Amino acid sequence: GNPMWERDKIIVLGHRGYMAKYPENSLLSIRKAIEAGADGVEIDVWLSKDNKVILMHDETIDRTSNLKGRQKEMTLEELKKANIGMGERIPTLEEVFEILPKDALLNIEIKDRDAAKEVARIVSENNPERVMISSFDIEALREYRKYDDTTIMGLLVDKEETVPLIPKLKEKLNLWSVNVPMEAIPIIGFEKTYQAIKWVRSLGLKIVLWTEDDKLFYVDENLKRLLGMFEVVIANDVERMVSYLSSLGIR
Repeated sequence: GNPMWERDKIIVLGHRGYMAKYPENSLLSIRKAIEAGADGVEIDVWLSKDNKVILMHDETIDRTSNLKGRQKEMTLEELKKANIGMGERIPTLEEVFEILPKDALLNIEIKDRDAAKEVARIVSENNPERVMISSFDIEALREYRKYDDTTIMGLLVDKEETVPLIPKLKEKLNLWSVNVPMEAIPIIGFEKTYQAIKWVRSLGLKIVLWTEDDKLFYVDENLKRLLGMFEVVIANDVERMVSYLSSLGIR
């Protein structure tokens, strides 16, 4: 199928670039993740007022920058005035593709359904084989599929109630993976999480594991107990995850 995402080796992506150590969703963090041995990065994107795809996790720039505002209401020049940490500026998606190796993997998380059309266009110009589009919002994925029906797609899940919809959503959206939080383990329990992942995999879907707390990879050997049931891990601390997987003898 897609040899960039279907591999025998576990794929490690930096979360928001490398958010344990460098400013989230910054060019600096992305370069540092690659240097630290990640296969690629995950980034969060929105559409600015003047139709530019920019990286930002929250719906406002308040938390990560020295300015205030909703990026959807701000032009790119307004946005480029912020400092998002260490002197970094808010990047555009085009700027990300300029700094990434041409074979590096990029998981674009669409936070804004309005951005899908421009994401699709930019992706098409920048080697789509190494891109995964993901979102929590079914309607953002649906919109993306109007423009690009071949790029690898993952459904992010944050609700148990989404899980029974997965067979139909796989067909509707041509999903490749389901992108599951490690936080499912404390909330619903390890065995129920395991059995849910098993069931999703039986549909022909691959699995991306993510988390807002990297400790959950390591406590109780959670990630080790899921070996063979995931293809991608999105880690906040790239170095720690690369070193861990190598210590297990598997990457």
